[PDB]
Order: sequence, then structure tokens, then C-alpha cells
Amino acid sequence: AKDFSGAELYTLEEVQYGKFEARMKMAAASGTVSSMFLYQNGSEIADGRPWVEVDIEVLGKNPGSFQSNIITGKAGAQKTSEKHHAVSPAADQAFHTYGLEWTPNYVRWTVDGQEVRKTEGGQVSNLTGTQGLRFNLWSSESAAWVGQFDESKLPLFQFINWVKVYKYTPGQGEGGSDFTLDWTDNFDTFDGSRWGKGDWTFDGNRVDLTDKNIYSRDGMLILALTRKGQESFNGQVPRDD
Amino acid sequence: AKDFSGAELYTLEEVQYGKFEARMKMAAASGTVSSMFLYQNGSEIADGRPWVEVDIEVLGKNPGSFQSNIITGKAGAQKTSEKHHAVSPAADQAFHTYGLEWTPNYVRWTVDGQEVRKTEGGQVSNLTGTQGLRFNLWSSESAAWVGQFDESKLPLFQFINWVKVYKYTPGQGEGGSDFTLDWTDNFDTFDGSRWGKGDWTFDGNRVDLTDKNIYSRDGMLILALTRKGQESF
Ligand SMILES: OC[C@H]1O[C@@H](O[C@H]2[C@H](O)[C@@H](O)[C@H](O[C@@H]3[C@@H](O)[C@H](O)O[C@H](CO)[C@H]3O)O[C@@H]2CO)[C@H](O)[C@@H](O)[C@@H]1O
Ligand SMILES: OC[C@H]1O[C@@H](O[C@H]2[C@H](O)[C@@H](O)[C@H](O[C@@H]3[C@@H](O)[C@H](O)O[C@H](CO)[C@H]3O)O[C@@H]2CO)[C@H](O)[C@@H](O)[C@@H]1O
Ligand SMILES: [Ca+2]
Ligand SMILES: [Ca+2]
Repeated sequence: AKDFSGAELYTLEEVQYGKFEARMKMAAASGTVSSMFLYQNGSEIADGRPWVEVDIEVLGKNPGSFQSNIITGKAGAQKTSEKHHAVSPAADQAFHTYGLEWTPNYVRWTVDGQEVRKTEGGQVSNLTGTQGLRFNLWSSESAAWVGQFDESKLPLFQFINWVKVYKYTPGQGEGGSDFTLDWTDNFDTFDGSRWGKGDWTFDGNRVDLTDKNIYSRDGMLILALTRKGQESFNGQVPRDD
Repeated sequence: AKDFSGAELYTLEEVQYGKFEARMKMAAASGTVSSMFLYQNGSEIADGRPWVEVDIEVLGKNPGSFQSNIITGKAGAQKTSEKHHAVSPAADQAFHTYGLEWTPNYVRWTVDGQEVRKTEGGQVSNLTGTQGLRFNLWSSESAAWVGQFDESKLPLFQFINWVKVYKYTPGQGEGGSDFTLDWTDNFDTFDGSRWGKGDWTFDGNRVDLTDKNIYSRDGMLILALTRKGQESF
């Protein structure tokens, strides 16, 4: 119903705790949102249930950094902790390995193996239940947050070379770390037994998420942001050297 | 049911860190508490969770001063640091801009741009999680803290002209600070998608907080402390 088409990739199943990494190059342009996040499905329901989410979001107007966030509390009464972390090279000019770690005690954010943020206690204590690993591309109506939507830069693409999901195994990981490699997806194709393609929208989103904007090419999964009814990738997949 | 009615204004959302300012004129009478504070809702639950809160409280016994405080620890076993700072002219006699800065390193209180207190580390290292911005008007049953309640001075009103909330953006702040203005509310109207009205009470509070005592008139949010039944003006 809206004038633009975005996309959202998500694990069919959710999990309690773990380490999640994704090798990707973000899409950026004033007004857009390119992300990677853990999400407890149903959090948007306003029946009093809590909200559980952890984010990494590249705000289009500033590809030089990404926003970190944990969302607890509940629909209509959120509790947030937005922070900004520089990235070099910019999110849309190079591939970076973004990591997300979640345990009952902390949530950690890493870029190319380096920690950029670690929250202990507080909101982490309310990240109850399970969360699934998600990635979406869209545009926000809040111009103050992401900037005015620059429609002319479209179509835009977010490339994910691979994803690695780990289990929470405190102190038993390499070097006494807290995680163990569970499954890896090199995206040589789309795995419908593992991932799902979003086809919905939410308040504040200028676009409609569609399965038409998620596909693989040359070993990479691509999320596309295109004008409504202009969904295609005839371009070329960058190389992750 | 208490014999008096108070009021509390609070943001529906909570955040981690930031700057909070409020242009106000406080209520003051012996035994009353007129305030502005950061609060981690749920802190009052004695289930083991920690207590997180930063206060600014005008004790009715002395309107020419206000009490600062950081509450940590937990319900039934709090860690406090009550301190008192002079305010001129008295808080109930003029408008002052009260500021509250909360970062992971310190918490700073300001009156009209002037720093009246700054706490680094210590309790500040224990202000984990998020907090909402709140304001209330009530009366305490602790005589030594606020003084015997002087009913004859009712109704009392606390006026809030405007509120500004800033995000903690270290290094990329405005005006040479680590803060970026997020939102403002001149209170020309009451924004229910932003604020909530208290409708409870607690031990030591001789009043019941009610939506009946919160309203906006001529670009100003008003908090009233009146005897139960007479809530208006
Ligand atoms: O709206 C119906 C649809 O909702 C999906 O869940 C949405 C949810 O509604 C959104 O609020 C949420 O938005 C995230 C923000 O909370 C966060 O600040 O930023 C991230 C990154 O941009 C946002 O995605 O997104 C989820 C997922 O799209 C349900 O999954 C779906 O079943 C339901 O039909
Ligand atoms: O009692 C149920 C009700 O509690 C609200 O939280 C209260 C809490 O119970 C009070 O202890 C607290 O008191 C504050 C003092 O700790 C501080 O020294 O000074 C401030 C300002 O003078 C006091 O308000 O206040 C909070 C907020 O009213 C919960 O928010 C509510 O959900 C619950 O139903
Ligand atoms: Ca690949
Ligand atoms: Ca005003």
C-alpha cells in the first residue's frame, strides 16, 4: 500500500542466548535503515507483554557509524539505550563483520572482532525468553533520526556474505570465551528451512517489506530497497576480498 | 484513602543517559515535596532488583533550597547521598531552570546553568539500566525531613513551563557539550503519547496521586496538591 519496497530476512526459529555474526556491507542513503538485530517476535503486540530486542542500525544519513540499542519495557512504553559507534571504512563502502553476543549477564557488540559496546545488567536482565536473528532494509518517516528520504539514490542494496550463529557455552569457547560455533550460512542459496522473507510493514516505516526483494547471487544474500513495483537486481555483487 | 490529593507526571519511555531540563516554579509549604527526578520504574519492587534514581526535591520547610540525591542499593536497603543546595530566589517565588545530566561517569545537577553538585563514580557506577523523567507533588509523614504539614497553605501548585530532553552524544554534542537536544514540550497541551499521570501512593506519602491534579493551562503543565475533593482552580 506504501510507495516503496524494502526487505527483511529472519530465522524461522528463535533462541535463548548466543553469539551472532554477519559479514556484510550496508546500504545507506538519507532516510534509510540498514540493520541486523535480535528480535523476540510478538514484542509489537500491545497486550502488556514485554519487548525484547537488540539492535545494530546504520542510519542512512550517517554511514560512518552505526547505532546500537537494546529495547526492553513494552509497546507504548519502551526503554531504550541508543548509542553511536564509528566504523571505518563507512558501512556502505566496505564489508565488516558485525557481532552480537547475548547472555543472561551481558550483551556485547563487535565490529571485525573488536568490541565497540558491552552492556551489563540493567536492560540485559529483562531480555527474557527467545529472540530470532533478523536483518531488514527500509526507510523511516522520522527525518530527525535518519534524515529526509532521498528517493533518487534508489535502488539500494545490502549484501550479506555469510552468517554464523553460536551457542552460549560460558567459559568453554576458544581461549575461555563464552561461545561455540553452531551453524554457518555462506548464502550460496536461500535456505527456506532456516530463513523466512518478510512481507509486512509497521507504523513509521515508509516502505512495504517484500519477499520480492530478497535473493542470493554470487554467494551472497541481498536485501533490496526499491520503488514500489521496481524490484530487481541487474547490477553486480561487490567482492569481499 | 488519604485525605489529600497529589500529582505525578512521568514519561512513558525510559532511556540510558542524557540531559534533562525543566523550566519550573516549585510548590512549597512545610511538610511538602515538590520535585524533578530520574526514575527506573520497578525500583520499588523488593524482589532483589536494584534501585535506580536521581532526585531534586524541594522540601517545603525550606523553599530557599532543594535536596539532591542518588538512590542505589535496593528496596528495604537503600544507599543514599542526600545533600542540600541553596536556591535564590526561593524555588516557590520564581522560575528556575533545573538540569540533570546523567552519563556513565557522573551525574550533574544545575540551577540556571550553574552547577550545584557533581558526583563522579560511586553511586553513579550503580545507576544501571534506564530511567524515565518524572515530577511529583506530595507530602511526607516524616516531620524531621519536611516539617509538620501546614495544611492552611493548600491548595499548592507546581508549574512547569517547558521540558527539554537531550540524548547523550559524547564528542558529537551541541554547544560544546556531550548532549544533543532530542525533544521539547512547551506544554501548550498535554501529550498523552509522551506523558503519563500518576494514580497511586506509597508509604510515607500522606497523599494520593491522581490525574485530577495534573493539567495544562496557558502553555504550562500544572501539578496541584489539594485536600481530597477540592482539585481545581
Ligand atoms: O507490524 C506487524 C509485523 O510486525 C513484525 O515485527 C516488527 C515490529 O512491528 C517493528 O516494531 C520492529 O521494528 C524494529 C524497531 O523496534 C527497532 O528500533 O529497529 C529495528 C531495525 O530497523 C526495527 O526492525 O520490526 C519488527 C520486524 O520487522 C512481526 O515480526 C510480524 O510478524 C508482524 O506481522
Ligand atoms: O507504590 C506503587 C507505585 O510505585 C511507583 O513508584 C514510586 C515509588 O513507590 C516511591 O517509593 C518513589 O518515591 C520517590 C522517592 O524514592 C524519592 O526520594 O523522591 C521521589 C520524589 O519526591 C519519590 O517519588 O516514587 C515512585 C514514583 O511515584 C511506581 O512508579 C508505580 O508504577 C507503582 O504503582
Ligand atoms: Ca558467501
Ligand atoms: Ca510553556
